Amino acid sequence: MKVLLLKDAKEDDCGQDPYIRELGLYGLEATLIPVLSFEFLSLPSFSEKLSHPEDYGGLIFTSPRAVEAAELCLEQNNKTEVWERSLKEKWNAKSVYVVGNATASLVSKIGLDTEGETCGNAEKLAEYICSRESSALPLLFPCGNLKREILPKALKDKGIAMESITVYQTVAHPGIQGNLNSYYSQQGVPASITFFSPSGLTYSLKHIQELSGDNIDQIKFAAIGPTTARALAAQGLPVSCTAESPTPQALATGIRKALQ
Repeated sequence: MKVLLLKDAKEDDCGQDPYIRELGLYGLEATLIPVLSFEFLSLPSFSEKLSHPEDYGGLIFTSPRAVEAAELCLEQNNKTEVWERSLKEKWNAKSVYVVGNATASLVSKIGLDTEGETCGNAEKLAEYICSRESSALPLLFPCGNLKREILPKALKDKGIAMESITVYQTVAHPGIQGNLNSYYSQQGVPASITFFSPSGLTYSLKHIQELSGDNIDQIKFAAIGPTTARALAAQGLPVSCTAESPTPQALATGIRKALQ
């Protein structure tokens, strides 16, 4: 029995995506089609702000995408020398805040000082920043699309100066239609499709409908968690399985029972 995972991205745990590998333990042939992609934005502007630390009180990074954008805007605008020559240490004398273990690793990688997050998430960082005095110069926050960011309003509500710059945006993976086309043409309608977020559902459901035609009723739809399940229900799809926890093991258990 073939199963399809529509997940944000293919992960790599010692050579394989752990969700696909786990299903494989049980004779379940799983395929992953990614539903999220990203694009970088405003890197020249970001390079200019980076080259003027005297105008800022510090930096906030909450995503590896933003640190990647930093690396990228330095290379592209000829500021690599200067970063290593007169920027890195200038910015390191200021305050550098990080959320995310992956973010923190990259922050270490470009020189800034580091010692990881010490914030588990945006809301806890916001509390930490607001419990202390702040600089009269704004904190620079290279970020994602403003609609998903909560830091800008959390800090401003407590009087903290900040300047946000969107340097990456999350988008529907532009291969979804083609990848689903190829899968169904080669493999046929899958026994099960698992969604990993409401977004993924939004970006892929119409194509799944068109490809599945009237066989959609035979597909066992699975959700990695209740929020995703609720999004499934909202589109009126029956939820055959909701993983008890969002892990490869709990998904495989679910899919296996649903397919018995």
